[PDB]
Amino acid sequence: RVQSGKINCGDDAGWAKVPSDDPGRDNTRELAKNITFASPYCRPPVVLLSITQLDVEQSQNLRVIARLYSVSPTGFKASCYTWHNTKVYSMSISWISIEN
Amino acid sequence: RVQSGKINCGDDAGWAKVPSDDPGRDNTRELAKNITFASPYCRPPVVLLSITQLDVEQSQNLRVIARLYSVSPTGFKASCYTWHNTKVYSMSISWISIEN
Amino acid sequence: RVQSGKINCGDDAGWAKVPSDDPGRDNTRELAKNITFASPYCRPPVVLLSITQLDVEQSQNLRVIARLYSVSPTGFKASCYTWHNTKVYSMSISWISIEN
Amino acid sequence: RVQSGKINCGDDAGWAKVPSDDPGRDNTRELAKNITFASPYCRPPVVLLSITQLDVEQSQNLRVIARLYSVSPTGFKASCYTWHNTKVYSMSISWISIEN
Amino acid sequence: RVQSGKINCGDDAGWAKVPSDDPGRDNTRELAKNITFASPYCRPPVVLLSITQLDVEQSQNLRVIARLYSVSPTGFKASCYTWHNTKVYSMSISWISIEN
Amino acid sequence: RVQSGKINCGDDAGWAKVPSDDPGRDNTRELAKNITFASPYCRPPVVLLSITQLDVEQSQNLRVIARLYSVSPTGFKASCYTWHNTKVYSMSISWISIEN
Ligand SMILES: *[C@@H]1O[C@H](CO)[C@@H](O)[C@H](O)[C@H]1NC(C)=O
Ligand SMILES: *[C@@H]1O[C@H](CO)[C@@H](O)[C@H](O)[C@H]1NC(C)=O
Ligand SMILES: *[C@@H]1O[C@H](CO)[C@@H](O)[C@H](O)[C@H]1NC(C)=O
Ligand SMILES: *[C@@H]1O[C@H](CO)[C@@H](O)[C@H](O)[C@H]1NC(C)=O
Ligand SMILES: *[C@@H]1O[C@H](CO)[C@@H](O)[C@H](O)[C@H]1NC(C)=O
Ligand SMILES: *[C@@H]1O[C@H](CO)[C@@H](O)[C@H](O)[C@H]1NC(C)=O
Repeated sequence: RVQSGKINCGDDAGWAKVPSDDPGRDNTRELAKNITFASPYCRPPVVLLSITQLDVEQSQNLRVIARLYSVSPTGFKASCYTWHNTKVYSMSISWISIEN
Repeated sequence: RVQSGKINCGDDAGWAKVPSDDPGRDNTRELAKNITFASPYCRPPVVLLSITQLDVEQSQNLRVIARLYSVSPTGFKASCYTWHNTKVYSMSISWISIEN
Repeated sequence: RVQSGKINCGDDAGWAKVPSDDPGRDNTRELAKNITFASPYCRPPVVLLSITQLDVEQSQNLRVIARLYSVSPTGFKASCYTWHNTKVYSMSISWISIEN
Repeated sequence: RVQSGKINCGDDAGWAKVPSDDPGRDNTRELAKNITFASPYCRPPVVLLSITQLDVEQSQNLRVIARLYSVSPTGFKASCYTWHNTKVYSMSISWISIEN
Repeated sequence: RVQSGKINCGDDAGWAKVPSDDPGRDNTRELAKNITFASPYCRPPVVLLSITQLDVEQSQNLRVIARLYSVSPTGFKASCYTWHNTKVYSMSISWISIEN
Repeated sequence: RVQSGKINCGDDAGWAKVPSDDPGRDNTRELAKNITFASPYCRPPVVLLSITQLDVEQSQNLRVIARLYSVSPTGFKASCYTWHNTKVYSMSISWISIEN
């Protein structure tokens, strides 16, 4: 079974401030999302994330991650993640899931 | 059946101006492509797009999309998509296709 | 069989200078990596690369590739690839592999 | 996609006399059936036949075939086949179908 | 996931008498077995039964079934089934299971 | 990958006498065959045997096996197997093979 989707994170004004887990990064923000598979798997599927949209301010550095936290049989937690003085106007992450 | 490929869009001087479908975007351009599968599927495969190359002018904002329009059993329409005063010297999109 | 992973290339000070294979590019650098599949395939799997992290200096152009050189049944060679006066502080490439 | 089923041919009084295609066999009879897959394939599936029931007269020889004539993407023609003075009171053929 | 196996029912002296569920059959006996998959499925697999061994008394009729009662994700109930004055010295049933 | 086939053993006059491996059986004969897959597997496929043809003398007992000896990635050894005073005029074994 193979399922796909898209996560439009949008502007980072709507993102939440989260506490840094990398000592070299501060002001870490993130639009986290809990995606739920249409047809649940039984064993957690292999998931790939892909950044398919980007709108980032040119005066400051491009700092972006498409972070994949975890994958259960039922869904997964992933996020658009930026930090420092980066400004993200728009970030979308397409994803895919395959059983095994 | 799993098939893969790469779409080298190149410079955006060669891209076509297309009419905006987002009210907040103007001067929308796009290198659209109609990809045809080597071995045709019968049911449309799940397709994932991935931006694997980028060459973008630093003086203006990074505005890029890897837009996936549609997927038939026989192929798919996707594009490199930029807008406003963004300059893209180079954009390649790797893709993958899986039956179900 | 489906396998996944992540290649953290990091800062490009640690990358090697490699000779250009594109006449229009100079000062080409690259963090090449030889990934080996946990469970070896017998026929080379289809592999997709995806840039899931980016930290790039804003004063100079964003020049990055997620280059996929080759794929054997046993593994694959891929790299984070930049050139000219681009500065990459961070680049991670998530990948996926599927038999056929 | 994998589909299964069962073909209860029953008594051979209800079977049709068909013309022999083997010179050494006469009085060839056969309960032919045209099975149609619930979910049609696109490429013809590999089909296996299996005799899972038998009720045959002991005074004469056991002559039975589970003959698989053809396989389209949409279904298949198979039959319970006996000949000479064999008497079949009952013959069921379970089958399986797999894409490829 | 595909799993296989074999059910040696042996002599029908060791089989249990079970009550007939077909009005035209009496003295119905059966060696029922509850098979459990090594690697459990999550959705019940499609199962095919196949009689791969037979030792039957020639003075009386060949009456045998390879009956497939049910299939759960975890296993299945099947049996060697005979009736009337048939004598089975030996009956083995090979089986196969496939997810979907 | 799924492959199928048929093994027509024919008359048991052409079968070889082989030494018994069951103490209760004598005069054991067998038409052994070494089948080779058209498209070789890499891991040995799961193989199911099925008797789809039978022509057996009624005056003596039906003693038949569809014996599956071994399965390599490249093929398999199986046989039509009878013993004692059983006479087999005809025995065909259909088979199927699936990767995993
Ligand atoms: C989904 O995400 C939210 C937000 O972080 C979290 O609180 C919740 O526990 C997640 N769901 C699961 C399955 O844990
Ligand atoms: C492929 O793309 C072109 C350009 O947009 C379009 O005109 C054509 O209709 C497309 N093909 C299909 C299958 O519609
Ligand atoms: C893996 O990468 C290294 C570095 O480029 C290379 O020398 C080596 O030959 C590669 N391994 C294989 C399988 O060729
Ligand atoms: C199905 O079987 C019948 C009976 O032999 C035959 O006439 C018919 O043509 C078959 N259908 C197809 C698909 O040809
Ligand atoms: C397995 O078979 C036995 C014997 O008929 C039966 O009692 C038991 O309930 C079966 N197990 C399941 C899963 O029901
Ligand atoms: C195939 O069968 C023959 C006859 O028994 C045997 O001699 C031969 O060794 C077999 N081939 C393999 C792969 O061992």
